[PDB]
Amino acid sequence: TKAGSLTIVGTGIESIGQMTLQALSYIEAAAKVFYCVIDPATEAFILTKNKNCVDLYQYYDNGKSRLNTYTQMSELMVREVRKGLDVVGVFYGHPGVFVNPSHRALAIAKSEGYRARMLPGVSAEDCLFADLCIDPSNPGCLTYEASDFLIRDRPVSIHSHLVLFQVGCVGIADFNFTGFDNNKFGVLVDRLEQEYGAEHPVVHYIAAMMPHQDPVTDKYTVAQLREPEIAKRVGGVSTFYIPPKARKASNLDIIRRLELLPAGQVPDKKARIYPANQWEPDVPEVEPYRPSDQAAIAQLADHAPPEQYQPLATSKAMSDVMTKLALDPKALADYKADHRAFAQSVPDLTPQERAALELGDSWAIRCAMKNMPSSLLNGFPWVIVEGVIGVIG
Amino acid sequence: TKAGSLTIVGTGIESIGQMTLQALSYIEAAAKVFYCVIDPATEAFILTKNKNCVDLYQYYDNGKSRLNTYTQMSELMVREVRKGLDVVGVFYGHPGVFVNPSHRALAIAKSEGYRARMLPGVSAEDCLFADLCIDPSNPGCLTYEASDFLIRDRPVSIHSHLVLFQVGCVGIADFNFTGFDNNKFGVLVDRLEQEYGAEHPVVHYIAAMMPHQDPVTDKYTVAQLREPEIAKRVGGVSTFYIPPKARKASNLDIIRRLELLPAGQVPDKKARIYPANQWEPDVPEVEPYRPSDQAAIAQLADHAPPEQYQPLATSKAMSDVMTKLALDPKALADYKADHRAFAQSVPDLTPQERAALELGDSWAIRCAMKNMPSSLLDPWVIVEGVIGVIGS
Ligand SMILES: Nc1ncnc2c1ncn2[C@@H]1O[C@H](CSCC[C@H](N)C(=O)O)[C@@H](O)[C@H]1O
Ligand SMILES: Nc1ncnc2c1ncn2[C@@H]1O[C@H](CSCC[C@H](N)C(=O)O)[C@@H](O)[C@H]1O
Repeated sequence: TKAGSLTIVGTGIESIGQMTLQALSYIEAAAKVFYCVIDPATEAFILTKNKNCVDLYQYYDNGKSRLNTYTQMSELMVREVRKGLDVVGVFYGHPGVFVNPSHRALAIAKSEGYRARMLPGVSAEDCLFADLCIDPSNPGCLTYEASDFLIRDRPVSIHSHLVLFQVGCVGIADFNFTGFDNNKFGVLVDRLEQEYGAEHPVVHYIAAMMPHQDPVTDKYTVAQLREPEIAKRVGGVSTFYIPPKARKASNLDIIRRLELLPAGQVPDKKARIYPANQWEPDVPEVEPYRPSDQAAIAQLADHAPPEQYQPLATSKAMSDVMTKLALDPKALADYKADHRAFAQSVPDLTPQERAALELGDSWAIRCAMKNMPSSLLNGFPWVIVEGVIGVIG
Repeated sequence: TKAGSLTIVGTGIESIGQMTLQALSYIEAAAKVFYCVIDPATEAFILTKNKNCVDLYQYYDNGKSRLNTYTQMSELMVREVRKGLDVVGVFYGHPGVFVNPSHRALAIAKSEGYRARMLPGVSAEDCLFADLCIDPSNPGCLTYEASDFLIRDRPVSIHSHLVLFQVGCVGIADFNFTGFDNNKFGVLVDRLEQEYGAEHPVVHYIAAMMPHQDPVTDKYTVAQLREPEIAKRVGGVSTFYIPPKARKASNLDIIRRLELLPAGQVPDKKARIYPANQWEPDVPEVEPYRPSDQAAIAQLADHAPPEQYQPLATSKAMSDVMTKLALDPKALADYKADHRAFAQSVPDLTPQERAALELGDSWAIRCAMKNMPSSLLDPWVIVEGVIGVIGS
């Protein structure tokens, strides 16, 4: 009902390319854009997309409490919302991951009755999984802010992934344009030594911020983080990844209750699905082509789509409108305001395509765009299986 | 050196719009595209961008081990890599987050000496943070596969976020086109009851997969997950978010070693930065405009950029080439092959812009594109988070 909206979007980490299509489309549609980005190529890119941009980075200052900066950044965005403008806030990475002012501005906007939405983006942790070739699923992931990790004595699991953000500003509440003397870094290393031992690997991770750069994926021992030459390499964009030290055994009660029953058949806790985490100390070599793998590959020769497989069967007109709804926020708002009026003005839709848009139901749109076989009559693509379940079945 | 490459990219969760610009650019540049997506609008979008696409979803079947499907998906991609083609694999969300065949195909390609890269994408957990309006930083985040959670008895922290994926197929190794009777769901609820109590909230989260849909953000008690009508709502795209039950106290030793020293000034462990996590039980209302907030806002009237602030000062030619390097993988490969030849063929660059590209160094490119004031010269600095005890 109320005039004025706040949409907060991300740029991702790597310059320009890690922005989502929808983030770009909201930046272009905005009446005003407020941005806080790392790299000048992303900044320049944003300014080519909207004529009314404000750099939020100017509200940092030497010795200025970051909390005061964040209150100011939030208020600049919400002031424009209250004047009835469609406002877009733009932050580095995912705009909600280790970001104070986005959450603050969205909560204020929401509480005063304005439309308020955060669109997800690619985080430094998303980059970490991709560059270190690890899956948070295998074997679970603990993610902490490094100072919070220490002050609140957050628990570590030696059996799961550990990721630490803001390791380059331990205990630091303020800002400095030339970066920080991270003098309390030794307090973090002491905790890592207690939890994992002095010989356990820590990966210094820096995602490439420009398209031509390589990531930093430097493995050090906990002990090596005490060498002054190495400690000095940790900066404001540094993240730590600590791999598991050991593998956790199966709970026989759960094995029974999940009927993975022939107990002898459950893989040894040391048995891995290819590939193994290469960062783990004493990483055993895992066979990519076991007899089960070779037999599955042998079946490819005679493979045909199962009877229940639903081939795409759509039209340019339907693909075009579904693309427009994703990439044109004004078209989306019009559609959400009046499904029927919008659907009836789309040129070249089949009667089924028109009907499907009029309803808006997932099922109607899926039947309109996929041939549903008689054999078949939500989505079900699971692309991971836990090893003990997989190897048994 | 070797002909043939594997790039694995994501589509994000919400149809089309949550694909990154670089994922799209690799899908367009590929010799062959293998995709596994949820929604037909994303599938149709991909097929308009490349003429040589294969749907990997056809390798699932009723009663067929998902592990066998994943071996087949991986091998289809690596076979094309081995024949010297630039292959792009496309998976929904982040292609490395709860995805077996991406990691497998990349490891095989890498081990046989081919170029192999995963590009990050927007995960269901990225969507969860955005839609539930929570920050994994406040107060830390534990992320598990629901079956792994149970079988390996993974630890919970009652003080931090808990996220559980694949809650709709507990203990299930196979596939069914019509979905599953999630009959072992009650085993997960038993564990959540032990760890948090029967009254503690669990958020049933489903990200909107189409641009017009609303997310499902339904809060239930652990006990309510036992009602058959509610348990039945949990499906293949369901994720659980379990909020913290309590707030963790500060370690006085670390307070001393980090010189947050005037101990009386450290906020009560109950004190929160606005806003509070709305999903927490007994969430105390937090004042958005404290006297400190009002004083910071009062300072906006007389605000000027600090002297050390670096205004953007670039050219169309330089912004164009930096955009081309991000959005044109063939232009990027050419640049990476020969900085100098590439830099010297870019039209309309200033001598500084040309020199900066020739070197490739971050600093050279930053000076070329930003006015660095004398005050600054006498590292990338962008910290958008501060925890409560430090900040106050
Ligand atoms: N290029 C990079 N490589 C690795 N970690 C990075 C990074 N840039 C930022 N980070 C991490 O993020 C912290 C800043 S908090 C801002 C995070 C951003 N919203 C995101 O989605 O990731 C840094 O201290 C570091 O831990
Ligand atoms: N629309 C959606 N909303 C919430 N969770 C979802 C989802 N789609 C998938 N998921 C989660 O992802 C699991 C499949 S595993 C694949 C995850 C995907 N690679 C990603 O990046 O998120 C599901 O069981 C569920 O836990």
